Amino acid sequence: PREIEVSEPREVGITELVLRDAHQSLMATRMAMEDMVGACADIDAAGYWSVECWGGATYDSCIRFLNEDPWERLRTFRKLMPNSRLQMLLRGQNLLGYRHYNDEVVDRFVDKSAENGMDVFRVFDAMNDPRNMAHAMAAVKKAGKHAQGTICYTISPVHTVEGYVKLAGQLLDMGADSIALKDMAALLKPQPAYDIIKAIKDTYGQKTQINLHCHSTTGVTEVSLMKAIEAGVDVVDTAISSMSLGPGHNPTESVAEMLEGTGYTTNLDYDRLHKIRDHFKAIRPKYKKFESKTLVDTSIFKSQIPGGMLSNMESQLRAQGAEDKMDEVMAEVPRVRKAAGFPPLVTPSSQIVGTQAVFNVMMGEYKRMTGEFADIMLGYYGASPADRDPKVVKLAEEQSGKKPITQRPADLLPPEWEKQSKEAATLKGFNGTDEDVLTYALFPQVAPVFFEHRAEGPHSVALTDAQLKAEA
Amino acid sequence: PREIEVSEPREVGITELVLRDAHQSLMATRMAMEDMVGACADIDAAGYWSVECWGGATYDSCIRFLNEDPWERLRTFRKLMPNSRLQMLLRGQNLLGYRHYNDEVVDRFVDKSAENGMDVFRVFDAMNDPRNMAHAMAAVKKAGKHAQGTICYTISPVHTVEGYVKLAGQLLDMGADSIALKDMAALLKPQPAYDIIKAIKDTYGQKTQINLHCHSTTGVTEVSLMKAIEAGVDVVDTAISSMSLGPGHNPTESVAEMLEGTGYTTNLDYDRLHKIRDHFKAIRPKYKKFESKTLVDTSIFKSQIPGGMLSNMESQLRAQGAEDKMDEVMAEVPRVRKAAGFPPLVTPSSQIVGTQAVFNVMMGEYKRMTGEFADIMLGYYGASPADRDPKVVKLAEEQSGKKPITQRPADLLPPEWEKQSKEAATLKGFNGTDEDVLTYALFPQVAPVFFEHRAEGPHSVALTDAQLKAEA
Ligand SMILES: O=C([O-])CC(=O)C(=O)O
Ligand SMILES: O=C([O-])CC(=O)C(=O)O
Ligand SMILES: [Co+2]
Ligand SMILES: [Co+2]
Repeated sequence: PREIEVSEPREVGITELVLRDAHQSLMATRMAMEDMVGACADIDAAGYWSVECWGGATYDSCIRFLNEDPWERLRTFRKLMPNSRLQMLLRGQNLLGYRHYNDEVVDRFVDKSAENGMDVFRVFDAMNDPRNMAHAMAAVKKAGKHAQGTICYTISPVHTVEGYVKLAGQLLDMGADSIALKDMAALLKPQPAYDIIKAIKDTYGQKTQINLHCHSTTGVTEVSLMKAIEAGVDVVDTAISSMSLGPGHNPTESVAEMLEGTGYTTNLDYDRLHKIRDHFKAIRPKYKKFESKTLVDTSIFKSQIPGGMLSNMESQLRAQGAEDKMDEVMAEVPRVRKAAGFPPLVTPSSQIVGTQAVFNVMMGEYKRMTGEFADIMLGYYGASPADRDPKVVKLAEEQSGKKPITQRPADLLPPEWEKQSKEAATLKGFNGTDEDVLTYALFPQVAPVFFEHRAEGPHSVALTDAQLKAEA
Repeated sequence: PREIEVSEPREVGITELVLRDAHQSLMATRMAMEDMVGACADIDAAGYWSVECWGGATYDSCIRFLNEDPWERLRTFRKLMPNSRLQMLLRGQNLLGYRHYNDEVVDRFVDKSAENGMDVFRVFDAMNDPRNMAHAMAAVKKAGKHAQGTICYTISPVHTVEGYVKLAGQLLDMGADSIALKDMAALLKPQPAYDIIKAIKDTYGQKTQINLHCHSTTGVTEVSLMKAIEAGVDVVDTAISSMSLGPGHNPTESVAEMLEGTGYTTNLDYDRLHKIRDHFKAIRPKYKKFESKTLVDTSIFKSQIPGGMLSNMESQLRAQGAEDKMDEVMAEVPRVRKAAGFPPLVTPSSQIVGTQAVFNVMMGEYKRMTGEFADIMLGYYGASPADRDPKVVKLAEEQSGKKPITQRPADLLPPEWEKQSKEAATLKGFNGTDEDVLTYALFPQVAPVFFEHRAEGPHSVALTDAQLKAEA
């Protein structure tokens, strides 16, 4: 009489990702604001637990490609979806930028984000070092908003159910209002989803709120959602059907429909979901120039290498003739990752390990380390899940003259707001707001250009209706 | 302490659909034989329970568009995959044709199919009338092959778990070597999958072999596969990852990977699966002119109308100006189906009900019934799941002068082989084989043209490598 224990019948919450992660994963975050607003009213009345609509790569995209002010995008969504819990993805001490910042910047950014309407802050760190998440978290609590501590899921010799339960505890210990299990690479299998979700519930209590974010890259995560729901998961993330699958996510409608008769239910307005879906089915074709060309890829389960990392390393060897050695790089990546203490292979970690793998294949084993890689071995990105190869660490120290550190990298950073402020105020177009100063601090190289063109209004790099017909 | 009982740890069998249903669902059965053979050796060594590679719409496609002889395709697959159980889809008394045939034709077709290498015959009837399946089944047993009785899954007021358990019993009663639950529209939800699968096991025994065939049209069937496996399902059908999803099926690799740690396992050679996958990833782009443009559609759960039926009805109103009334037709379909005794909405049933719905919207309620629709109401397609509206039946009788029948439609059919033989032998190109006579009997209108051009060899209607680059 073999049996599985499942959570008591209950309503499961849904977080819609169409406005942020979905298009970031499917069309390089190129989705224009004018192609989104027409769906806000319906999304707002759909019945979602939260609506992910800011953060992640959208800040960069807004200013770099769309000549759009992120803060204006945030203000508009807040206005167009007044009844909803807006959600964002924030990479801890890196905020939405390229480097860790002094705490005062984190304070400023979070504060201005809450001030403009952000309700739920999913804070995460690419290395999974809770220290890098600690200040952002506190900042979110101070603004009286929902702080969601993030655990980046991954598979490696050092990652275990126990290790994740511990990390969860650390997150709760720093005031997490909830825990997000983030599986960007779709590495979370069904059984593991059930065990981890249950392990955390059994350990910290049923009251412990867990939100599961799984991409559908590998094709197995929708089954993992079911198992997570049986393990008692509180909220799962999805993407409206016309903007789903591939490197994207599981379909909202599908996740809602698959529960009928299980005892579990979602409570989303199906007719509203249908409008949201059609809205995007009409719009999506315009972005064909940015679609990925693969729907299902399970290779990562064996290679441990994500595609977005795979193609990139290829473009390096290809644009360097040694495109044949792609098999030697494939074998080198694991070794480099291990040397780095097995960090989750997500941006930036992924790029760093990828590029470094290429070097060891060509110029020889760590004969020359990038500055970024050296910074990882030396601790400037924080602590790794496992201890790093002391030998490779030493080399790094001998190739950069930098001294190893083991404490939160932000502890060494000096106040910078005043400096950033003065510098931003010298740029043509600057409007005086901290918002603008933050844009400059997060993107020194783009802020100037953006500030000068912003008055032109946001644009779109998607095909026009004209262009669509003119092709077909 | 809520709990679910799951089957004992065990190996689950997999049936690969890439060679038949996958391309029929994703690229209108246009897949050229030369684009397939290069994958046979690997598919043969993959470890699948069976390989669906013939039947369904491939016969028609081979002779109508590819100038290819189906029997030659069957002989080649048999040769290229000597170690595998080949499988086919056969629509009962209709064989792979357009009408029910006299038993002697069924005998001839099945016999020649086994003779040329077919091992597993999935026999099914669009109305789910076991009588229409009875003779084909027996014929398969006589050839000493595996007879798989099919239950076309659907949702309707008359379809219940009990109703399916009964149908299963009828299938076993006529010698079924196994039962196939076929969900062409991806209507099978997780709970129902578990209940039905278990209901049949609990009722006829664990020894009862059940094979589940779910399309991924609605996005919920991979979760249903898991539940079916927990309910004890023996074999599930999948499509190699590069030829999956959409109106197609769940990914083979994904289904294999999602089981890790559950106690269940598949035993497929992952490296072989990888070659099969790459083989088709390279080839698939050439068929872009035949792809569907939707990946996930849950609308059918509310409308009860499949897309392939939906678009067709639209092309009727569109090519007739009354494209506005598409909402009136949408409401009429349910009514017509009910009148017909709720048959599963799969070909031919779907087309018949669709077209008839259009008429009632225009010319008025059954003011004019098609001959096909009249035949359904009158019983010439067999028995319906539920009793048909006696009023609509009467009308049919008064608009066709045909008398209602309730017995197996084939009971009225006269011997025809001799007739078909003589007629086929008058065509230029005819080679004398029963195989050819069968081609003529199944496709009177095409056989002549095919026989005349066959010597040219099979062709492809897919883009060429040249054409691909010349576009991109
Ligand atoms: O999928 C995620 O949540 C991770 C993400 O977008 C990012 O790295 O910016
Ligand atoms: O999916 C199925 O098995 C049904 C099918 O192909 C057909 O109607 O020819
Ligand atoms: Co994501
Ligand atoms: Co099918």
